[PDB]
Amino acid sequence: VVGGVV
Ligand SMILES: O=C(O)C(F)(F)C(F)(F)F
Ligand SMILES: O=C(O)C(F)(F)C(F)(F)F
Repeated sequence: VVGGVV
């Protein structure tokens, strides 16, 4: 699982 936020 992976996530990213800008
Ligand atoms: O996404 C993975 O690698 C996984 F192991 F299935 C999790 F359980 F972390 F979701
Ligand atoms: O990106 C990588 O090299 C990895 F090892 F999968 C981490 F777990 F750090 F995400």
